[PDB]
Amino acid sequence: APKVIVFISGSCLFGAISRSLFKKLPIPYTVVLLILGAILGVVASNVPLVEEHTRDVAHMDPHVLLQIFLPVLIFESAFAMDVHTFMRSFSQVCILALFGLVVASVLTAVLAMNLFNYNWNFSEAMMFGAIMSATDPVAVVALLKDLGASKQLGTIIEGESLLNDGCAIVIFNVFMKMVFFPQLTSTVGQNVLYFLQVAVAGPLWGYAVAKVTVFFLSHIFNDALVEITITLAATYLTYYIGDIWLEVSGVLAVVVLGLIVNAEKTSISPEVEVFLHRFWEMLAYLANTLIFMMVGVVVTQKALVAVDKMDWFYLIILYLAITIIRGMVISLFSPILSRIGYGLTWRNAVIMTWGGLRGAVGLALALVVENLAGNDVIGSKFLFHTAGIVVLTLVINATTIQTLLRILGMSDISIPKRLAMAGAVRRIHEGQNRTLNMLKSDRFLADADWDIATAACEISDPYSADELTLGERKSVCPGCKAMVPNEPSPREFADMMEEARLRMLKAEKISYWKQFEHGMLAREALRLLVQHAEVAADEKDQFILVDDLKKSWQIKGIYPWLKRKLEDLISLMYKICHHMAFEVTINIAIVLNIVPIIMEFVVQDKMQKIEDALRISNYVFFVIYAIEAIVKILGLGRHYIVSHWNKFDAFILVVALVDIIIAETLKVVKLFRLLRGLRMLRLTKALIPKLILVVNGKINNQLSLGYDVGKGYIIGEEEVGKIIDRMVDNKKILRELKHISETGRLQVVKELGLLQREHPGIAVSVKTRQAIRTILNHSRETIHELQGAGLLDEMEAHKLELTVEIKMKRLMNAPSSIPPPPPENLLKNVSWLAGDMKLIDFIKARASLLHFDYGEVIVREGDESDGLFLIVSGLVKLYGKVFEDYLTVGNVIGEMGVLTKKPRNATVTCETTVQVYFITAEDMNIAIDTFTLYPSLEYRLWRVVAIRIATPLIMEQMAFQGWTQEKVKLHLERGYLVDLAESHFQFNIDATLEDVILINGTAYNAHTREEIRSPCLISRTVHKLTFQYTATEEPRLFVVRNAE
Repeated sequence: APKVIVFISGSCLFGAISRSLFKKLPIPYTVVLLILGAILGVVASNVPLVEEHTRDVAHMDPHVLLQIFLPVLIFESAFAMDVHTFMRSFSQVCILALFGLVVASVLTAVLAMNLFNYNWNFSEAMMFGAIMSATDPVAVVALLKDLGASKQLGTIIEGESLLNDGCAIVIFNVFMKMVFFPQLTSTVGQNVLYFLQVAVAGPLWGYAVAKVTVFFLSHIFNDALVEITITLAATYLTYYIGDIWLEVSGVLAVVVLGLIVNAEKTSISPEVEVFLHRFWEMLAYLANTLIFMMVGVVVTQKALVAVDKMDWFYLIILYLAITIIRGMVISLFSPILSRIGYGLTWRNAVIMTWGGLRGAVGLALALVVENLAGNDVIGSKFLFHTAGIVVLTLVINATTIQTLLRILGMSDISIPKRLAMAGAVRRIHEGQNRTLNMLKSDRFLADADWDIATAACEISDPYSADELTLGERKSVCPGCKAMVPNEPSPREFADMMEEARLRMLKAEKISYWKQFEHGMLAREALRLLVQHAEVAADEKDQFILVDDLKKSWQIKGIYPWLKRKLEDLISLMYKICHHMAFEVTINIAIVLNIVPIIMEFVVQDKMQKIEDALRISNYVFFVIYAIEAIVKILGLGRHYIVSHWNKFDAFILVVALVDIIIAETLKVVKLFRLLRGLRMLRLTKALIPKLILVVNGKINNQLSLGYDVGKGYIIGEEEVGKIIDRMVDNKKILRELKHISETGRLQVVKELGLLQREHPGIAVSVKTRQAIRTILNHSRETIHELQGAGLLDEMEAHKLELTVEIKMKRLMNAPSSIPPPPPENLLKNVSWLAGDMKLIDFIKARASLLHFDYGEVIVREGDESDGLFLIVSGLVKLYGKVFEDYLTVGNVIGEMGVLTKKPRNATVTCETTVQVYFITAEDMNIAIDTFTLYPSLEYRLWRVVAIRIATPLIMEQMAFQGWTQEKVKLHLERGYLVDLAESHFQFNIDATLEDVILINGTAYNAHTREEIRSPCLISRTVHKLTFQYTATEEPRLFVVRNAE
């Protein structure tokens, strides 16, 4: 019967009791876990049964203790990190953690040698410094995440803690191998090779197994437990193989593996992602509880038998000197840390000095020192000093860091956050009052006690020179709360401009959050957009600019250069070799000759009759490479004569002929050069396009982030320009804000068009991914609203949700560069050319491809409409009278001009080399007259231009109801044009009509009270409409029926 199960269950129960009882106290639960472990240890020192239990558990081997507890803690520290904010400040975190750990371990070693009465040498003192310098702050990270601002400081602290733990265990292992278990001597070259092996092949092995784990997780669908077990087994196998088999630092491998797995969380399903987060947090909690209980037991059983008053004095002096040393390290690295993009202030420096909480890592290292030392007192001193430092740092640093965050002014709630929380609390209270008044007039819920219900449903406000600032901010508000007419003053004009800028920035932040909440923006795109908005909100008169937003879609770097260099590197015997199976066959021959190459290498290293005379000359060089691949498939002319890859293939075959004449002579260095050169050239020829695919994936990720940021800014500017009239009262400030917003919109649109033109195929791939993701999200919304209406039960809706989740996961594993379609495929995929194939054939026969270079004008402002222009290449600029817009590939120019037979509105000029499909107006009229079915060309063209001309009216009228542009377009897509010729050219507005827009022509309404001539949405006061049939008008209206 295992007593370890009893001890683990008792430690879990004690940790649960410690977490439950100490919710309100500022003392952490780990300190009272240590106290309970000490009580259990002295009980075990008295009672023999508890002695048996704690003897078979707490007297554990060091190696199994490390191999069990270190991977869980290290992987959870790496996996709980916010990896985007960590990698944005990776250089500062890395230099601070590495150099501060090195110099703090050196200073702690010097302090221990000069202070402690034990005659420790430099290596044991460096082991002591490596144990002491490892910090594990979790309460500081939780407090920094909870207390509003300084969100980047918590990420700095957590990343520095992760790298500090990893490199501290690395240097601890180095000095433990110097002191305790071996005593072997070596030369300087072997020491350099060992340091290089550890500090390089730790992260390299972690990166390799992390890429293998990401590739395995990317191809698992509808299987959560396989993903969870693959993550846990990958972590444990990485640490075990690295630490034992490869003799490398396994801790850095788990650090790199956790950082990469947290980086690539898109390969994991979201339910599996949140389960992995909760599961690894639970595992780290259990590991911390077990470590602290075992440490308390062994401290009060063995480490407390050798301690004097001088030991407690040295513990107090060690705590003070550790705090002073960490503060001096941060103070000496403050200018170097200040010259990064995120420079530390003095308050953040004091917080990071006082945030040095030693945790379970140093306790585990002291435990393995105590078990490794044996009967010597050095491990007892190590364990006692580490336990005292952990207790003192936890209690004093946690309580005084709560007090210090209160004192230093880093815990105050900001005024917009306070206002938003107060408004949310007021809205929740009003909703609860309306719900209570609804429930008080109910049938069943009328005898219920309402005092208890009002006491229970009482969610309140969490937040309960500053007064002068709040009074001034409330003073710059000439709103509806005070009705005094006046005239603008210049200082009042500056205050109104500042207030309008603040309202514009706040509404842009609201629009970005609305885009994120509807599954349109990405997480990192939303974070970057709100970061730019909150940066612009802190300056004097700076709006959210274009120059600081261009850095998101800066595709330039080493990756386009690598893409260009690799695509320049690679660009009836011909009929036989074109079958794309001969290359696969010879690559199979290469990969099956790779293993006897390794066999020949290891056999020549060792020297079975020499593995049967070296596999009889390696199967006579694989029958001289399958008779030189059947003499290069009997030879092929200039195709073999011009390729340099075929030239070193010829070099490989004549080197094989040199091997043949060597066998005729029957050298080892010649054979080694033969096999190495053959395998490296023939592997490089095959591994070039995989590097092309990797480079395409990296450019695809950067382009996806940049396109998401640009599209989010464009949609946010459109929403904030459609809600700008309510918030801004003065005309001049409104016009200035609209002017700067439209210039920013034009610049971002032109930049995104040129970004699409730079890399065509990758832009096509990311647009395809965004379109498929939007279609699947709307399908998921349809499934959810079908399930919520009761028309579909839970199991069938869950089957459909599993189907669309499998489709989304396979969309995540998309090709990174879809090749661009031909212009015939773009002419096929027009919105009004989607259905009818005969109309596709007629338009394709009647089209004409035209080439326009830079600077040429496609169409004028004043000339009559001569036809359409479907853009299949390049970017154009539409300048009209001031209407400015940039159109890209896929847009059609002149649809309403060729429908209404009107002169054009804008001049179309080229920004790049532009290819367009010019369908003539006569050809469009012939195609309109020929195709007159129930979906007709007139109906489809007028539906497309009706959607295009009716979305800004609906977005303007329903801006205050919280409708986005996507919801407005999806609501408008359910509509239909009314054939007015059937119903005597008069239409009646019924109650089923949700929104009715008149698209073209003039119309008369109600009892001929007035005339609605302009294209605009018809108001609710109109009951009936009458239409006239006149010359060159053709009145058309677009109605949308309600949901039936």
